[PDB]
Amino acid sequence: PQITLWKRPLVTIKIGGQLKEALLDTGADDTVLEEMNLPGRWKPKMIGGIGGFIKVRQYDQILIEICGHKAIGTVLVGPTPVNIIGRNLLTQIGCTLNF
Amino acid sequence: PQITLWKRPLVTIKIGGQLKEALLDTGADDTVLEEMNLPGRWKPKMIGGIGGFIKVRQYDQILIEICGHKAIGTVLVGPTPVNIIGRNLLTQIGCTLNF
Ligand SMILES: CC(C)CN(C[C@@H](O)[C@H](Cc1ccccc1)NC(=O)O[C@H]1CO[C@H]2OCC[C@H]21)S(=O)(=O)c1ccc2c(c1)CC[C@H]2O
Repeated sequence: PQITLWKRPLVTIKIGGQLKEALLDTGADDTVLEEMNLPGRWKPKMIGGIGGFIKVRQYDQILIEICGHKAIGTVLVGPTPVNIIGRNLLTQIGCTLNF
Repeated sequence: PQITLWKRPLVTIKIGGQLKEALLDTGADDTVLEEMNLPGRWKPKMIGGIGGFIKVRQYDQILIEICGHKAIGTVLVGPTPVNIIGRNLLTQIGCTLNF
């Protein structure tokens, strides 16, 4: 749906058979999730933000249902304060900014 | 305009008679800009993100023209890796997420 920004643009996501809330973040190039058991192989990685940097596990080809729209892509898992859906996954469900 | 997310949603802003490029970030509640000389009084403040926290100068009632749309609101100035337009100003120009 079309979402106003008077509140945080949070949506319900399905990933690894698990129900979570994530932030539709146009300022994030990648998707980062709080710690979870995501199945498959991974490769260490590091991502930076306003506060500095955090170490994450990079998992490629992960299925994620975002508000009912399906997408497959890289999902990073690490000590993020919040689950953020980045542009890597937003492009797959056809999200756009409109003003 | 309508903006797709295959590339970073960067836009041109005018603040303090000075031209800059900023990221339209629906994941940011407020606006933070890299170091610049903005006129007036300010108030120290702590803001947190991925990696931790940074100290910034808070400027209230600041005018910003974002891609031709004018808005007035609080602008934080500090060691951000990139200029971010947060939800405080995105709502002023009528931005929405659509999918
Ligand atoms: C985490 C999120 C909940 C909030 N952040 C917004 C998020 O969009 C940021 C933006 C950014 C930041 C730095 C560099 C480049 C982009 N991206 C992000 O960390 O993304 C990461 C994963 O992808 C990677 O690519 C980009 C970076 C990597 S914030 O900036 O920490 C923030 C927090 C509190 C406040 C504000 C801002 C305004 C004042 C207060 O309201």
